[PDB]
Amino acid sequence: TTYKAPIERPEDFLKDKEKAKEWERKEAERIEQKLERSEKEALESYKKDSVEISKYSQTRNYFYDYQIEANSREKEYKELRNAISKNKIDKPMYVYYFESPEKFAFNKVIRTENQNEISLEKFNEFKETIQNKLFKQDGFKDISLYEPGKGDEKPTPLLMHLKLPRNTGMLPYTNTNNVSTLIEQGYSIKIDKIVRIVIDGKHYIKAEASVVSSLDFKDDVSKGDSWGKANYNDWSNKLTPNELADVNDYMRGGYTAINNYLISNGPVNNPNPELDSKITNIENALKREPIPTNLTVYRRSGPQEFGLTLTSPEYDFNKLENIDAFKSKWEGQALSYPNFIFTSIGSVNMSAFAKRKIVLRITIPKGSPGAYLSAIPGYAGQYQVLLNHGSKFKINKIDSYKDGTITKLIVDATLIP
Repeated sequence: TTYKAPIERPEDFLKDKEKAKEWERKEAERIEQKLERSEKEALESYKKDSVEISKYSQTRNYFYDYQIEANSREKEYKELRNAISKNKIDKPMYVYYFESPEKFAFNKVIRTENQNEISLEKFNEFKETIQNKLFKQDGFKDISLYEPGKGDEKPTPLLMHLKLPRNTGMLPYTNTNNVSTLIEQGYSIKIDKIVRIVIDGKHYIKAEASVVSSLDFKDDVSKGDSWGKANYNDWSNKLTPNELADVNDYMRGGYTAINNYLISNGPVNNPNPELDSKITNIENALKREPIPTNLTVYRRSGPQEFGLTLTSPEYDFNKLENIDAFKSKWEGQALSYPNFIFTSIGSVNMSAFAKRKIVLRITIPKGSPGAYLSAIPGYAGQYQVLLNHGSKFKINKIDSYKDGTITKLIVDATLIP
């Protein structure tokens, strides 16, 4: 019933370092026979410039499609992505790695380098920060296959114990006097439980984490449009002639009137029965074929969405002070939208929003109201998913990147049911 792996291994090697490194070394040799010349060369370049290449793979998808094509770092990325994608795992693998608590927007110190005990106050504070949240992990990363011990490098007070699902690309490889295992990440994680462990006389927080399956097309708008059409090609017929007419009017210009009406508290301090009817029909059309799976969508936000303007001194993210302030005000907070939200299945930059500094990366839970509007023919909108009005987004983490000379932000948010 079950596939017989070429080299047998448990799901979790636990603290057994010998079984783990032995398996890792045999699989590194076995996988070497499957690789192309270009893929081995990519692995050699990775051994020399691991930091720049991993950094590139984290934010490469936020650029224009032609910029991604022209980027000299793209070929190395593609080869190293394919090298990993060749070895998709046959069954789950629990992996270990140290993380900075800052990756989960925890700004306090759990314990210092010299310290040995973690207070229950700091542990409960950390638990409150990571509970009921999904965090996006992205880019090339080396991980360990066993729980770190006394003779191992343990750079932080935080040990991640992550379960990688079946079919995750996982590449053990022989380095320069060591064996390592490389992954591409590119998933949402949830920290199910945090425990206080002790390794060589010091306390560490061990966070039991799992991958929460999600569809993330990133720069692959072709694969994303194929999904949207396979799921929403028949959507317009599921609607009443009036719901379809109000979706088309909204989609093709009526959004300006309706959105301003909702944003200016119109339904309360100036009701428009004609506009209220349109809103009700569009809301009901989004409840007809709910989002069928967890889906990551991207929105290039205007500064107005975060109470800013193009001339606000706080909208200058090239100043580390302004990045710190935006994160202080928003990380861990809820973002509420009175209007319907236009989002894309693709992360790429577009000429209509070229200068927009805040990229809102929304994970949409399965069953949420929403629809792939781009399945309706004759629509100018590129790879769009519309979300319901009055939606709330929990911001989990905010990151930054250089778009040429302009620093921009990536707000990793979850749609709240």
